[PDB]
Amino acid sequence: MLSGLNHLTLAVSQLAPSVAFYQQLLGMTLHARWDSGAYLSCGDLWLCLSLDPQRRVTPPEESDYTHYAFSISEADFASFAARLEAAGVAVWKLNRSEGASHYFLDPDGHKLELHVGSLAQRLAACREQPYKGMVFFE
Amino acid sequence: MLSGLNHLTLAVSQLAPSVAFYQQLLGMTLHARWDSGAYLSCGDLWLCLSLDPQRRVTPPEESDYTHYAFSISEADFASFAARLEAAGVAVWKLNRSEGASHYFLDPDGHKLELHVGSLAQRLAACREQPYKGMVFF
Ligand SMILES: O=C(N/N=C/c1cccs1)C1CC1
Ligand SMILES: O=C(N/N=C/c1cccs1)C1CC1
Ligand SMILES: [Mn+2]
Ligand SMILES: [Mn+2]
Repeated sequence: MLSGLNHLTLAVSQLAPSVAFYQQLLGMTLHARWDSGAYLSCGDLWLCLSLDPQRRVTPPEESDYTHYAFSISEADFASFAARLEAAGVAVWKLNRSEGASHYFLDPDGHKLELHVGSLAQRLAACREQPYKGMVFFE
Repeated sequence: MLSGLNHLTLAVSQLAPSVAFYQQLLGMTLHARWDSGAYLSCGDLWLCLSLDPQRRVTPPEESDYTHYAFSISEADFASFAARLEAAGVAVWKLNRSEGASHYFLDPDGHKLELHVGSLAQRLAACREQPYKGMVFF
């Protein structure tokens, strides 16, 4: 039986800018680095950066909607978004759903998000206003 | 301050086969589905499958090493991997370069993994068998 997300691995084209982004800009803890990657943590998340010459710096119009959202409190959201803005980090989408969300790109174009709110919160909102074709499972 | 992964969203080309994969084959919990997506959980993980006309069914030699690993116990690992194999699930990697792992593909070619062990355990294993040039902080 699967018990959760064990780790997220992102392929990166250049290790040093990716470490700078995740450790210094985003505040994740760097536990180890080697010639072709790094291990960080973000709360319970184990993140691996893997240096990969196949990684392309990918514009957001060229990738699909697959994306990775990090948790932040409502109280901290606006100042963290402003930090990303000051750093010139590109936005790939505006928020139109429930709960605060800031949609930003990593140095290789990985699609990231800051989001406030849980799955339970989303399901409660959806129960009140279901999406087209929505059905729930108890 | 960031505190972990809020959710993983995977773009999918065909919603129903993807839901079936994650719910029926991988055993994740399906909470809701709608015309353009589904919400599942795997322990505390919130997984969203999002129907996306832009998603390509992608062979593993065409995509980079980005991948998503799910936790499984030592006792369950081998029989779960063998069941995925017997069900015809495609693979993408054989060499266990990061401990006890099984590397497999979802219907759209998303790179998945079964892994036994935490980050702390991986760091301890690496102190004995480090990756080339490894430094620990
Ligand atoms: O809300 C979350 N997970 N929820 C998991 C669930 C498992 C079973 C029901 S809800 C993540 C913090 C964002
Ligand atoms: O699962 C079912 N219904 N669930 C309804 C729910 C409404 C709101 C949350 S669950 C039916 C037996 C097939
Ligand atoms: Mn999202
Ligand atoms: Mn892995």
